[PDB]
Amino acid sequence: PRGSHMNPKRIRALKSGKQGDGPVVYWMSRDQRAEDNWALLFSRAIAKEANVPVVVVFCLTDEFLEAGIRQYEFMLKGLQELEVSLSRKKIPSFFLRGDPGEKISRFVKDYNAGTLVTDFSPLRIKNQWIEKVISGISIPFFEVDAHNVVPCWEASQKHEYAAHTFRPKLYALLPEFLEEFPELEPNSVTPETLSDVLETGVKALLPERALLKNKDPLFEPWHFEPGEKAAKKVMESFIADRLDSYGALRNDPTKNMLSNLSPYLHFGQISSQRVVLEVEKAESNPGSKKAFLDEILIWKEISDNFCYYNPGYDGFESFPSWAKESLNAHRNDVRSHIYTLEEFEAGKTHDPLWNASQMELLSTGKMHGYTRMYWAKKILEWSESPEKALEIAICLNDRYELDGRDPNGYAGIAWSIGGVHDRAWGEREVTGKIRYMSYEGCKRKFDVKLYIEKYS
DNA sequence: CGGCTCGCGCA
DNA sequence: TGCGCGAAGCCGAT
Ligand SMILES: Cc1cc2nc3c(=O)[nH]c(=O)nc-3n(C[C@H](O)[C@H](O)[C@H](O)COP(=O)(O)OP(=O)(O)OC[C@H]3O[C@@H](n4cnc5c(N)ncnc54)[C@H](O)[C@@H]3O)c2cc1C
Repeated sequence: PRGSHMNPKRIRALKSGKQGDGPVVYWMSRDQRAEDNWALLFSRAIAKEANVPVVVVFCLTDEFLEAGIRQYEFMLKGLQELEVSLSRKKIPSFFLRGDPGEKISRFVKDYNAGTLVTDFSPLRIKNQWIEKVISGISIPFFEVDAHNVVPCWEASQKHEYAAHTFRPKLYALLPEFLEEFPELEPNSVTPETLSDVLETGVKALLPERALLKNKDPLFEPWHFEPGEKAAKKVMESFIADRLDSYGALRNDPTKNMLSNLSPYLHFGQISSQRVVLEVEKAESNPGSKKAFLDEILIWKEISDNFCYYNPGYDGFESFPSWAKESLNAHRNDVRSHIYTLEEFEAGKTHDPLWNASQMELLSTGKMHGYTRMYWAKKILEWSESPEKALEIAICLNDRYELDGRDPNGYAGIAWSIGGVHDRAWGEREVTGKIRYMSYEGCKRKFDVKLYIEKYS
């Protein structure tokens, strides 16, 4: 609609209709932040043109029961901060409970909303909620990509087989879509308790908590401070202290040399566009700069591409034909070990390097990026079938990772087990032509003994 | 046809 | 640790 610094390719219409006379409602789901949020900015530009206020509506679902307290507290504390941030901009935030397909349509009718705006997510349940809302509303319904630097429907029109095909496409659109962010103007016009939704939710998740032997929780909640502000300092400390050595030590789990931005990036507490803008300006190691930019741009946004064009992104059917044929041929092969879900969960395998990886996931909620590949590939090696390996890897990833339930997860798991965005390797038993990792290969890359001792 | 985000042998 | 090769199937630039 209008705005000089607003690219119209970031916004697409889910439903046409007659503009209402009420405020513009932003259905915040994925990008939980006030700054550097295209969905909140575009909602504001429309409200300014229509001479109406803009309000933010957030629907708390029953989805937190599937996960644990570690993600629930991380999200809820971030929203408590966001409530204060929007209040200073004179933007009232409403927090609802229940099915978004029923609650959002009721709010748009109760509040007499004029236009509805939401952010983009390629997940299945988001597309289901939007279709339920479309049938219930009569006002226009727009969608804005505030997560990806290049809007997902613009970067490619089909499923990308590999990164070397997606890389030229994305880097060619960077001069257009890589731009600064204008400030969020405060509202000229005017018009549940999160402290209750937090206490009610923790009392429900308390039985499912991950514990020790003498009933002491394994999760250490002091490693990552949640919120928009703390995410800014994590990115600042990375670019100043850790980015120079990122290209050389990103695969060393004994060195805390990663950006640690994924939990904030998953919940939308910081914009990846903002991080790219600051890394692009920083004068650091040219090899390290390109290595990081390939992670936050190519591999992050191609994961949205994978989920957005493959609805069965968490299933065996999404695997490439060569991988499905190979894994099918080795279904009857004898496995060296067979472990259940509970044995993987408690870290009681024969491999101490795998066990230490699970210990890092249970204690900190963020396992080092290199060991995540070794972690998932050994699940496939020591399971009944490729389907049970996929089920277990997704279950443990979504239950204990702060960045779980994310397109980066289902794409990263499909890469590990189904060879998605990968290629074929030497033929083996059980795994077939899926890329193989070994305990001995990690020994010649990093001090395995230190990583094992660090996590029992 | 050339090139893709492991293990392996050898400085 | 850093390099160069090997084993593998397929995209896509023509
Ligand atoms: C088995 C497995 C499961 C995964 N599950 C998840 C998950 O649930 N949630 C999640 O956010 N990521 C997941 N990924 C990707 C990866 O684990 C994380 O992006 C990263 O390890 C988080 O640490 P970091 O942000 O400090 O890494 P950094 O090296 O600092 O990466 C910077 C950013 O680049 C992106 N990125 C990096 N590596 C990848 C990758 N392989 N694929 C896609 N994007 C990437 C992320 O946005 C990340 O925040 C998984 C990877 C594997 C191998």
